[PDB]
Parts: sequence; C-alpha cells; structure tokens
Amino acid sequence: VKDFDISKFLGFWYEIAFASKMGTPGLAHKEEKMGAMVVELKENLLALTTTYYSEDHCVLEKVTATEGDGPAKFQVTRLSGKKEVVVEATDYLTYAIIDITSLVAGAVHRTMKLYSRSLDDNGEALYNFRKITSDHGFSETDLYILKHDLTCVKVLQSAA
Amino acid sequence: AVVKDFDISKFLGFWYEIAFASKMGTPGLAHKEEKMGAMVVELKENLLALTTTYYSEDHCVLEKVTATEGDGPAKFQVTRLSGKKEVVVEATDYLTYAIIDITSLVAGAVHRTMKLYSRSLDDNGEALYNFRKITSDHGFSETDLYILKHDLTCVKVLQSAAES
Ligand SMILES: CC1=C(/C=C/C(C)=C/C=C/C(C)=C/C(=O)O)C(C)(C)CCC1
Ligand SMILES: CC1=C(/C=C/C(C)=C/C=C/C(C)=C/C(=O)O)C(C)(C)CCC1
Repeated sequence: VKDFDISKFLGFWYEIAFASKMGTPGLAHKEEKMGAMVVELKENLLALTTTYYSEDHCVLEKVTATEGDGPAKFQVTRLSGKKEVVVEATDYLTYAIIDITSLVAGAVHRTMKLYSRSLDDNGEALYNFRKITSDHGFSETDLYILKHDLTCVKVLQSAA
Repeated sequence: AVVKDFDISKFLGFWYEIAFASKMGTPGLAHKEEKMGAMVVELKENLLALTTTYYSEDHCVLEKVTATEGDGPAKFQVTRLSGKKEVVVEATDYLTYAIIDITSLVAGAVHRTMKLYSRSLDDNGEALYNFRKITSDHGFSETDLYILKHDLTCVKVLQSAAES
C-alpha cells in the first residue's frame, strides 16, 4: 500500500485466517481458537498486543514495532530476532492482509494473515486472501480459517 | 430441480467434500480433529451407489448408500433407517465443483445442510466464494460454515477401497 495512514488501523482486529508453510500444528492440536490484535500508537512506536491459541493455551504477546522505510512496512526487533511485517492489501475500512517474515533464532518463517474489524461477512476479504497467498507461493493446503471459538478474544478484550 | 440441464454422466467418480453448512449442533464438523471427507458416485442402473468416508471420532467410516431420482433433474432421494433425505443440486459449473442442498429427516430434525463437493484440493477459491454467497442467502451465518481440514486419512482409505 503506498498511501497508508495508521490512524485508520488503530484498535481491535480479529484474526480470521493465516497461511503458513510450517504447520506443526501451531494454532490447534485439537481445536483452533480465533486470534485477535490490538494496535496502539505509543510514543511514535506501534505498541501491539496479540492473542492466539498455542498447544492447550491462549498466548498473549505484547510487542513494539518501529516504522521501516515508509509506507506500510514495519519491523519488530526481538532479541536479535527480527520480524518484517508489510501490509499487502486493505480496503482501509473492514480488513487488512499482512505479510510477516520472521527470524526466530536462525529459523526463517514466512506467514500471511487476514485481520478484520468484524467476525461476520468476511467472504470478499477471504477470496482476496486466497488470490494473494497463491501469488506468494502458498497453496490451499497452507491456509487455516480460524474456528469461531472466542476464549482468547475475550481474554484480550478484558485487558492485555 | 435447481440446476435444470443436469446429467449425472458428468458427475461420476471421485469427489472431495471441501466445506459444509449446518446450524448450531456442535462439533458437527468432526468431533476433535477435522479430517477431509469424500465421496465416490457410481451409476448402477436406476440407482446411484454412493460410498462416503467421514471421521466418526474413533475411526474413518466408509458408508455405502443408494440414491434414486425424485422428479426434476438435479433431485435425488436417499432413504436410510435413520430417516429420508432430499438432496438437490443448487449449483455447478459442470466441470470442477457442485453445491448440494440436503433436507434430512433423521428421526425429527427438520434440518438442512449444504455441502460443497470438488473435484480437486487446490484452486477452490471461486467455488468457496459461491458457497459462501448461496449459504448466506439460505439462512446460514459464517459461523455455520465448516471449511474441512486437509487431513486426508479417511480419504485415502476411500480412494484405496475404490481403487483396489
Ligand atoms: C494486524 C494489523 C496490522 C499489524 C501490525 C503488526 C505490527 C503486525 C505484526 C504481526 C506479527 C509480529 C505476527 C507474528 O509474529 O505472528 C496493521 C497495523 C499493519 C494494520 C491493521 C491490522
Ligand atoms: C456430491 C455430489 C453429488 C451428490 C449426490 C448425493 C446423493 C449426495 C448425498 C449426500 C448425503 C446423503 C449426505 C449426508 O447425509 O451427509 C452429485 C451426484 C449430485 C453431484 C456430484 C457431487
């Protein structure tokens, strides 16, 4: 996305689907639980709190992202384990498809996800996710549509 | 029928179950573990012999069953000791997929289930898109759709029982 403006993406986002190779497984173992994300802007850094299911438990991760050479490219430096997240597509109103490249201590991981402001009528967004991820080298076998168990969402709604 | 220039000749053989809708229931789907479902369609004479596999938690079940035509082209009737089923073909491109509507009678649940069959395991994009639109205007929420997990353990048992 060239013309990007983060004021528009602040807040609570529901993780609808992900694609991973890768697955182982993671997420879930058984049963899958849905994930979610909170985007805040904290002192010119993007402060982020995600939740997701991981072998028997709902993980909560709080992270910081610094903007990386314009537009919709962000970078998360973990203990010298980088992640690179790019906004691939967005209609600026209901959904955003994200591309994550992470280096988890040697291991490279290439993830794509579909976030949505809503748990309902995500069909157009889902169809675009399937076109874009096949374009990025993922097959149908690599896409996971999250089951609508909300336990983790609810945990994140409450606080952190 | 709902599609009206249907010929079963076009639909014989192997099909994967890609998604279903049930209300819501739871868981449903399946339970745990989702295991991919599938079907073999055989034309005996005056009868459609169908053999299905699905995960009934402890194992993959192969179930063989018969269907007869029930006036109007795309409509079939299958009777089981559990109840009768009216299945109708709602949509098809005649080449890669079919969306089926099942009105069931299993001892009292006047329920419907819609299922998406496909010829293939990839490039189901447009079929899935359609399926979401049709299930939507038939009373189903996104919550009621079940996109099947690509675990193929039952499927390979179906393929192989039919293969050899
Ligand atoms: C969801 C989302 C966004 C994501 C931002 C970041 C920073 C995502 C990081 C993801 C990681 C780091 C995932 C992982 O490791 O699984 C932005 C604000 C672009 C647009 C609105 C929706
Ligand atoms: C899949 C499929 C077809 C299905 C036929 C029948 C007879 C389905 C019965 C389903 C039941 C009886 C399901 C259940 O109870 O879950 C036909 C040949 C129309 C078109 C090609 C794909």
